[PDB]
Amino acid sequence: WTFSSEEQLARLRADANRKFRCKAVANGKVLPNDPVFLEPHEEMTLCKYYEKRLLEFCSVFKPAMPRSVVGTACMYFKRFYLNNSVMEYHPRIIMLTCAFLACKVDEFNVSSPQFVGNLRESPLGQEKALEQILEYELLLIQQLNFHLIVHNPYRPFEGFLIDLKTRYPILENPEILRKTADDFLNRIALTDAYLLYTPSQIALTAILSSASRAGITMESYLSESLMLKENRTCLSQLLDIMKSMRNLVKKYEPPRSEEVAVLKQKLERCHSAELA
Amino acid sequence: WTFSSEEQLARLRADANRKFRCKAVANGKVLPNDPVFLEPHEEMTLCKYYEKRLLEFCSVFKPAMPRSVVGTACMYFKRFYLNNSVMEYHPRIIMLTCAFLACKVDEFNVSSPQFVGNLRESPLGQEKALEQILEYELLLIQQLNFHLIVHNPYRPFEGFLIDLKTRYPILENPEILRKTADDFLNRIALTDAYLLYTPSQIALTAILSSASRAGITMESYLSESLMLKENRTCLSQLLDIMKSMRNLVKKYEPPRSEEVAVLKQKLERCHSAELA
Repeated sequence: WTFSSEEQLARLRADANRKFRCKAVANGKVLPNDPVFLEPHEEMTLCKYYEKRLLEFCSVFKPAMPRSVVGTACMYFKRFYLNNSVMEYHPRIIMLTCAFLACKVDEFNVSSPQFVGNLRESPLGQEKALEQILEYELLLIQQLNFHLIVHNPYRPFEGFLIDLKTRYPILENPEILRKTADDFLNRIALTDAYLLYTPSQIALTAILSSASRAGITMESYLSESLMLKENRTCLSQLLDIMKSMRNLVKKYEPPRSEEVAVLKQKLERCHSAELA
Repeated sequence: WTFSSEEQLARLRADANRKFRCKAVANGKVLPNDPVFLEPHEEMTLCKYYEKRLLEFCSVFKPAMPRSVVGTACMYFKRFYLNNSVMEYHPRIIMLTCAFLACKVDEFNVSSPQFVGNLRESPLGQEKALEQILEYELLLIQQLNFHLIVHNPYRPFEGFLIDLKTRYPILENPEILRKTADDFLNRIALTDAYLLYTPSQIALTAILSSASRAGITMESYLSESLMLKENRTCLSQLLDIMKSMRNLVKKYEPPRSEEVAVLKQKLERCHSAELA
C-alpha cells in the first residue's frame, strides 16, 4: 500500500537489515559486521531479481493466472521485505509463498498440488516446495499485518481504456494502446510505485504515457476524466505524479547478471553460518 | 473467547447450519431440506467427536506437545464451527489444520513434515494430509478473524497450585491435586466453558472442585486469593460460575458410539451430493 516517500521505504528496509545483523552478532555467531552479511543495497538487488523471477513463474503458470493474482503476489513480496531481511527468510520461498497466498486470497481456483506442479522439478522437489510454503504461510500473513486486501491498476486501467475509446472513437483501436500500456505497467510494477501511488493514478500513467509514446495526445482528456481522472484533485499533483512515476521507471536498474550469482552465493553463506 | 451465553453459541451454529442449507438448495442441488443435511444437533456430535479425536492426536504427538498448543488448537476448532457447517468444511481436516496453526502461532518448534508424521498412514497419505492443511490454513485464519491469540487455563492453574501449597503447606503434596484437577480440566475443555468463561476462573474451578472431590476444603482460600482469586470481584459471581461450569461438565454427553458412524456416513453424503 501507498507510503509517504521512497526514503521512508529505504529506512524500513534498513531497519530490517540492521535488526538482523545485531541479532546476528547476538550469539557471537558472527564477527560484529563480518563479510557474511548483505548490505540493504545487496538485499534489494536479490529482491528485484526474485520478483522478476516471480513474474516469469506467474506467466507460464497453468491454469492461466489472472493479472490481479500476479499483482497481488508482487505486493505481498514487496511489503514483506520492507520489514524482513533476506538473510532471515529466503526469497525463493517467500516469493512462492506470496504467489500461493495470492491465489488463495483472490479465490483463483488452483490447488496447491496444481500450484506446485508448475515448478520445474521432480515430484518430491515439488512436494518439498509445498511443505516450505506451509511453513511460511502464517508468517507471510503475519508480516502483512493480516491485511491481505490489495488493489491493482488492472481495474482502473480498463476503466480509462473504456473512457478513451469512447470519447475518441478514432482510438476505438486502442487495443494497440493496451499492449504498450501493458508493457509500461509491468515496468512500473518492478518499481516502488506500487507502495507509493494509487493503482488508479498508476493505470492512468500507463495509458497516457503509452499513447504519448505512440505520438498521440488528447489535449483535453484530463480536462475531462474517468472517476476524477481517478487521481489527485489538483491537476498539478496528477501531473507531477505521472512525471515522478515515469521517473521511477527511468532510474530503475535491473538485477545485475553477475552480482546476483555472487549475492545468491553470499545469501547461502548466511543460510549456513547457522543463523548468521 | 468468552461469549455472553450458551444460547448465543447455539444460535451462531444454527445460523451456520441454516446458511449452508439455503445456499445448498441454491442450485437445485438438493431437495429443499432433504434427508442429506445434518441438524445443528448432528453437527455438534461430530464436532465433539472430532475434538475428542484431536486430543488423542495431540497426546501421542512426537515431539511432546505443550498443554497450551493442544488447548489453542481446541479453541480454533470450536470457534471455527461457531460460524461454519461441518457439511462445508470437514472436521478431520479442520482439526488437523487447527493443530498445525496452533503449533505455529505458539512457536512450538515442529515442522510440517514432523507434524504430519504422527498420522497413521503411508508416506503419501501423510503428504496428502499436508497438502490439505495448506489448502485450509488461510481459511481457518480468516474464520478466526485474524485473532489467533488464545489464553489458556494452564498458566492460571499453576498459579493457584503455587498459591495453595504456599498458604497450606500440608498441601505441599498438591501434586495429587494436579492430576485430579487435570482430569477435571480435560473434561471441562470438552464443554463450551472455553468460549464462556475466563481461563482463570476456569483453572480455579479445576483446583477447587478437585481438592473438594478429594475431601479437602480451604474454608478461607477465597477470603484470600491469587490475583483477585483470578476471577469475579463479587465472590458470589465467582461461586455460581464455578457452579455453572461444574454443571456444564455434568450435563456433557459424549459423542455416541453409533450415531457418530451414521453421522460420519451422512457427512460424506454431502461431500458427494456435490456441494449439497
